Parts: sequence; C-alpha cells; structure tokens
Amino acid sequence: MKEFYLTVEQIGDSIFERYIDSNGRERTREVEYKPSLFAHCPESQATKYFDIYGKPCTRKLFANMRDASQWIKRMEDIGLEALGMDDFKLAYLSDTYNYEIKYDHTKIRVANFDIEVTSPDGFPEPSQAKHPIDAITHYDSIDDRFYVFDLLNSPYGNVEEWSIEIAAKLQEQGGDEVPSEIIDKIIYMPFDNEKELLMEYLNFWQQKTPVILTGWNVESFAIPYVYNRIKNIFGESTAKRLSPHRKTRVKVIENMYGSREIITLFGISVLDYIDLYKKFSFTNQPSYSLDYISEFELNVGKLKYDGPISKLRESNHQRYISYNIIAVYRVLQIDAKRQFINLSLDMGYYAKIQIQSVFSPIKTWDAIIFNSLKEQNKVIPQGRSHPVQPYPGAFVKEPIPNRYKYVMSFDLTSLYPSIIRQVNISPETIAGTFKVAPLHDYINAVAERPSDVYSCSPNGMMYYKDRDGVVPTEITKVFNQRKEHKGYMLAAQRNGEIIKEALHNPNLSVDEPLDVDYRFDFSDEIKEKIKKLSAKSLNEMLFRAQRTEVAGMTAQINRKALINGLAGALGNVWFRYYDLRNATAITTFGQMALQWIERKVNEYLNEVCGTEGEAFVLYGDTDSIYVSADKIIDKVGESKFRDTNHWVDFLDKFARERMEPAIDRGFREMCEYMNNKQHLMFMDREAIAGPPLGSKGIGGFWTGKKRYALNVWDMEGTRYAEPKLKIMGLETQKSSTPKAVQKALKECIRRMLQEGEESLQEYFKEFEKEFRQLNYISIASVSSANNIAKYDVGGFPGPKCPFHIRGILTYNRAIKGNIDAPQVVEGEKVYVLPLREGNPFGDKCIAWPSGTEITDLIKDDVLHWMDYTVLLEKTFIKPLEGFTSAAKLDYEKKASLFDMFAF
DNA sequence: TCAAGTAAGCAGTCCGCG
DNA sequence: GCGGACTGCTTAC
Ligand SMILES: O=c1ccn([C@H]2C[C@H](O)[C@@H](COP(=O)(O)NP(=O)(O)OP(=O)(O)O)O2)c(=O)[nH]1
Ligand SMILES: [Ca+2]
Ligand SMILES: [Ca+2]
Ligand SMILES: [Ca+2]
Ligand SMILES: [Ca+2]
Repeated sequence: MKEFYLTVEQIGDSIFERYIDSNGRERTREVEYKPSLFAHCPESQATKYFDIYGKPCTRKLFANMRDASQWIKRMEDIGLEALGMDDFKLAYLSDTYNYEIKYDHTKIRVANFDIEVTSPDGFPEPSQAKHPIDAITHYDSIDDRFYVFDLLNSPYGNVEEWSIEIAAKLQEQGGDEVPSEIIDKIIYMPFDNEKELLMEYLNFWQQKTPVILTGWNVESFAIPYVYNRIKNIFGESTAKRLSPHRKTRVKVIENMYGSREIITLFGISVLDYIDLYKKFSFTNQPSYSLDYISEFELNVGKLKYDGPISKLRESNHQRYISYNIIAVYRVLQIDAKRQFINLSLDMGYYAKIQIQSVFSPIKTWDAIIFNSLKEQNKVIPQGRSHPVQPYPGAFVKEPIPNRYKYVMSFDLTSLYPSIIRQVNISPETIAGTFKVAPLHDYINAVAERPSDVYSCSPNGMMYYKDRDGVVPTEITKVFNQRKEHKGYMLAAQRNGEIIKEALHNPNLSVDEPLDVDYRFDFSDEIKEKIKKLSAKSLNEMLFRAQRTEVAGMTAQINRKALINGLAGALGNVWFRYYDLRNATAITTFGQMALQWIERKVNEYLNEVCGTEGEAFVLYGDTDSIYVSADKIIDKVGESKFRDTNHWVDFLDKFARERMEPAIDRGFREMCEYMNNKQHLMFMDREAIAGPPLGSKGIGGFWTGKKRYALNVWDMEGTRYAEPKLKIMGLETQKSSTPKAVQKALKECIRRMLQEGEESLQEYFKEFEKEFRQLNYISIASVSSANNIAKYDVGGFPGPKCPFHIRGILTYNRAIKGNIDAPQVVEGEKVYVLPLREGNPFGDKCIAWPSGTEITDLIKDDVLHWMDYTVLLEKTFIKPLEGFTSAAKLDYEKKASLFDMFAF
C-alpha cells in the first residue's frame, strides 16, 4: 500500500511525523525539514515558479524552519511580500504525500476514553487535579477492547472488585445491563492504589498510543485532568508521556467573554466528540450532557443511580464502574450512527491537514488551495492583516402575513458555490471592475450589459473567462462528492417511505430483513419482496434505511458546510484569500438571482393564467421561492381529483414540465446578461404543499420573514406516506422553547394545516386545562447564559439584567455556601422558570443547569412557587396567538349565535 | 462558546408617550 | 400597553 501520515507536528527545527508505512506498520520519525518560501524577482530571472497573478518568483531554501520564520519577519520589516506556505508542517505533508491519499482506517488507532473522579467538595477542577482518578475506561479501536482501570483504594473509600457477572444482568435483576455485545470485549484491571493505576495506564498508553483521541468532553475535562493529576503525583516529565514526542503545551483559548485551559499533546489528534457533535450534527440542543445526547440520538433511557455521583463509588462501586464503561460505549454508538470520525478522516486526508483542523474551514481551505496551486508550480500570497468590515448578504422578501393553501417551493442547487463556479470567482481571476447601476436595474433588466468580454457580478466585479480559477476548480471537486452522497441520502429516504408504506399491510410470518443497499432506489423485485414481509422485518429494514439516510446526511451536509465555508471565508480577515470584492460579488449575485427569477416566475404565471400584476411569488429567502398555486389548482377544479395524491401528481407534473423550463430559460438569459462563464443556476422544485382533500386544513401560513409552516406531501422527489410538517423559524423549532410546549405548538400547527379552526380550538383548550400536570423540566424555558459576572453585583441583578441571568442569580443565592450544589457554568445553558409573587426566593424567576434535575436543596420550593400562568402565556399562548392571527382564524369560538336558548 | 458568512426574528429592560 | 433603542439569544439560509 501507499503510505499515509497519522500525525504531524513542528517542534523547533524538526518535523515529527507518525505514519503508516508501505507495509502497514505504524512508524515515527524526526525530520529536519528545510522549507521553501518565495519572493518576487525580475522577469529576466527565468524561473519555474509564479505567484497566482503570473508574477515570477524565486524560491528561497532555508537551512531550517527558524531561519525561514525569521526571514518572514525581515521581509515584513523591509515591507515586501514573503510568499509560500508559512505553516511548515503543511508544506511537509505536501512534499511527503504528493498524491491523492488513500487511507486505511483499520490501521488508525482511534481511542475513546472516559474517566471518573470522586469529589465531595465541588466540581473537580482539571487544573487543580487534587482528587484521585478512581476509574478509567479506554476503548481501543484496533484491539476493539474496553480497557477498564479500577481504583480499589482511595481516601474516599475502599471497595471490592467490579463484577462482570452482575454487570451483565438486567437492571431488573440488580445488574447494570452492560450490553451483551461488549461484555466479551472488556479487559478489567483493578488496582490497589492510584499510583499503580496511573503508571500502568501510561505503560498501556505507550503501547497503544492514540492517534485520534476522542470521548465526551475529553478536551476540557478528561485530558487536562489526567495530565494534571499525573503531573501533581509524578511530575511533568512523566505527565508529558501522554505525548508520543514528550511535548505538551498548555493552551487557550478564545474569549470573549473569559477563558479556559486545555493541554495540547503533540503527536496526538484530539477530536472531542462534543465538539464534533456541535459542528457536524446541525442540531441545537437544550443540553449537551452525554445523557441527554444519548437519549436524543439513540433513544436509550438515561443511566440512573441513587445519590449524587460524588457518593456513587462508595455506596455502589459496582454501578460506578459499569456506568463508566457504558459512557464510553454510548459515544461509540453515537458515532456508528452519525459517523463523524469517518467524516473527519475523509476531510483531513483530502485537504492534507492535521485531522483536528477539520474544525477550521480556513485552515482546511488554505491547505486544499495550496496543494492545488503547488501542483502547477504556483506560489501562494502572504497572509495579510485586514480590519473587520461589515458587508451585505442574502435578500429576504417581506411576506404578506397570511394563510396559504396551495404552495410549491423552488430552490437553487447549492447557491453560493454555484455562483462561484458560474461567475468564476477567485482571487486570481479578478479582471477589473465596471460602473455599477443600482441592483434593481439589473433585476429588472434595464441596466446596460456590464461586459462584452468578462464574467460579471452586479456588485461591479469582472472575472476572466479563459480558464477556471483555483477556487471554482477546487470547490467544484467537493461539490461533486457532496452531490454523490446526497444522492445516496435521498435514495435511502425514498426507500424508507416504501417500507413505511408496506407497514400498513404487514404479512403474518417469520422471515428476515432483505439484504439490500439502501443507498439505491429499490428494484421492482425488492419492492415485491417487501410487500410480502413481516412487521418485525419491515421495521428492521426501516431502521437500516434510516441509518443509511443518516450516514448520507452526515456525508453530504458537512461537505456542503465546507464549500459554503469557502464562500464565507472570503469574508473572514484571517483567510489568506480574504477579499470583500469576492465575498460581495457572491452575495450580490445571489440577491439579483432570486429577485430576477421572482420577476420571471410571476411573469410566466400571469401569462399562463391570463392575468396581470398578481404576486404568485409570496415569499423568498436567499435562494428559494414560494409560489402560491391556488389558481393552478382551481383551473382544473379541485373537485376533479380522486384524492390528495392526484393533485400532488398534477402539481408535480406542472412544476417539472412547465415551470422549470420557464425557470431555466429565465436563468439562461441572466447568464448571458452577466456574460457568465458557465450557466449553473439550477432551480428545482423543492416542496408541494396543501391541505388534505375534503379537509378544512389551511395548508400553510407565514407570520413574517423566516417564520412559516407548510403541510408538505412531496419534498424534492420524496413522496411521503404521511404528510410531513415543514415548520421554519416558529417556536416549535427553537431550543429555547419548552419540550412540552414545542410538541403542543406543533400539534396545534398540524391541526391548523390539516384539520382546521375547529380541531385547533379543541386542542388548544385541552392543552390549557392539562398544562399544570406537565413535569417541570418539560415546561422550563432554555437559554445560554453569558456574562453572568457582568450583571452580578448583589449578587443581585445589576442594571439591564437579562431575565435568564436574573434566574441564575436567584439560583446562586438559594444555594449560597452549599459546596455540593451543582454550579451554573458560564457559557452553558440553563433551564428557566418564573416564580409567583411573594416566593421565598425573592425574585421573579430561578434558573439551573440545563440537562439536570434542580438540586434537592431547593427543588420542592421551586415546584411550589412555579408560575404556571406566566409560563403558559409566554411560551404557548402568545406564540399560538401569533400563528392564528397571521393565519386569519380564531383559537377560540367565538360567538355562535346560535344556539336556540343559549343566546 | 476556538474553529466561514449575513439576515432577521422574538424576549426582555428601560422609558417614553401628554 | 405599545413601540423604539438596545442587549441577548436563536433561527434560516
Ligand atoms: O450555514 C449556511 C447555510 C447557507 N448559507 C448560504 C450559502 C448557501 O448556498 C445558501 C442557501 O443555503 P441552502 O440551505 O439552501 N443550501 P444550498 O443552497 O447551499 O445547497 P442545497 O440547497 O443544494 O443544500 O445560503 C450559508 O452561507 N451558510
Ligand atoms: Ca439551495
Ligand atoms: Ca439542499
Ligand atoms: Ca404485505
Ligand atoms: Ca433553501
């Protein structure tokens, strides 16, 4: 096989690389790498290196990396550009792996660990590490084994050995229900004292040195704690053994706001799964406790135990250890589903960066662009400092707030990247400017053609049309991968609906799930076989189809985040290729494109329907348009339709055969108008929405910009077995809205859109009656909590004190001088509840760490003093009244009148 | 919440608004 | 009480 790096670091004048060699063995080397940088020179100087603008450069080979750094400094002092890759390890990888890397994950040691530390006197601060580590479970991907390190003797209690037998038994039998599938994979090692535990751990570590090191909060907790506890007991040198190169760096951070300390272990690539989850998952969670995330992702009931965690070890060591093992596993389970580790390796190897740099699209794109340019003997520009300037983005149409019965949406394929490609937008394809007219002029096709020669954006920029720029070229590469996985994602989806469909008529028999590949649309043969299956088998397949769809969503959306990250980076002053001319050429092109195709659609529809001036486009945001189809449905009748599927078929057909051609034509014109390099404005039908036929549903509604709801029957070719609600921006979709309330608001929306006013009133009233029965966590608001210290004076609320922050202050007072009480953590999320007047807490609300039960120290009084009425009308009623008025209907009947004597 | 971008909504505070 | 100037937070894209 071809070799690949595992990790790379620059330590002084040496590069340290861990790699897999041509024979599949992990190796390590130290290399005194001599970097090259560049500087402009006179033309006569016949060279083979040119800066991206075609200016000739001379390569300067330095004896070592310090010299090269120093040279950059001097070039600055003199005031000349120092060109080339100044991050030397990236240049190293580029020279060392001058090919498309093919990795083998089975050779890569991915280590997943979790530790426990008993602490009775507060949260065990990693930088303090004053408490013994009494448990460590460390899973190794190569061995596929859970290594358990169990402290038996501590100042906080002496315990007996964990029992794998009891671990396996059902919770209902006194066991801990450690899943049978990993029971065999557990290597258990009890220790008589902590020193012996930690020494063995390091020895173990030296032998199976993590390449990728992950887990849950390992970067802000596990790692710095192990590092500092070993340092406290044995000294730095021993602690530095966590680094294959024995080099570590204390490190921090970024604001804004405050700071935190992490330990940088050289030679290791740390991908804290919480951070991976935050970047790649596209969810916003009320809490990021592993318990909460586990239940969310896997639907596993949270691990339960009596007493505080700080007493768990000594009252129930059995469970303590078992839960440390399950913690490690839950993370493995999330990854098997979401597959963020795979995604990270893919991206890091693609770009040829430290794996952990996938967290940075700027670092990622620098590297992609640099390797691409280096291939042609081109030299990259020096990174320069810029002041931060605001700059305009997308256009958002103001909608008339209303109900909307029949809606079809259309959406441009991957807008910003497509604009980059169509226009040929790149640092080195800038051809000049033209005298701009107001945007509206281009929109209405009255402005003079910007250029007969170059490819233009309405922001005034012109671009070469002879050759593709490196930004278009490279962005095209990731766009195509993205597209491939989206195909797999959508096919797994369509397939899922077929299984769901079958689940209406499950056959009575024992059989197996069909061995198929859910990334591809089912063959008619597989379709027949599914109709003949049992519910148990159909359910299983459905599970696998949905797991395929999730795998595809991970692969596709994050490749989209990457390429969209490029368009955005052009607006970030830290990007080597930062340029507001290019950033705004992209966003201004977008504005034009959307309102241009709005004018076109309206025009098309006023002709076909034989009217004038009608606004068929009711809304639009960035790259999408929403068209009112009432009139298109009416033309046929609305009777004349057997069922709901019948008109969806009709609308589908109309979109595909009449509108998209008209839409393509409109965009082809615009391409010519801007004299663009390549027409890539592809706007496909996205959503088909309306109420069930014969129903009183209102189909859809809008309250304003970025706030709407729709009863979707078909989405991007996926024809749902059950209508799916697409709700955007409304409180159902916000993490700050209480769980119970979201659910309730959603049912309310479902009833409005599917059943109508009367079904709506009925539920709203039923909810209002039963509200007070809801569990307190399910009805608490949620907020991030920033700048507490800022508004703390009393500690009472200082001037301008935010509501949630005030709640925190109320909490802090209630638990004053209570060392065990859970502490609200600056920058994290809290649950918030209002409190009735005259409550013992002395304020109008209280707040506590989200994800948790509020301590037993105050729970009872909080429950007694919760203001249900306030809570209710702020979170449920008010927003609901917002929906109903925009929709022009009533959540309460409502004069009869009628009836006979009740009148 | 270290880690590409802007647009824009709603909650809440403070205070005007005769 | 509703709305602006504003801070904080959170979506859509
Ligand atoms: O996080 C984002 C999301 C979108 N955008 C911009 C770029 C994107 O092209 C445009 C429209 O985003 P969509 O959510 O519609 N996805 P996109 O159009 O990129 O591709 P697709 O619709 O095929 O997913 O909005 C960002 O800048 N950042
Ligand atoms: Ca799009
Ligand atoms: Ca899309
Ligand atoms: Ca059947
Ligand atoms: Ca969109």
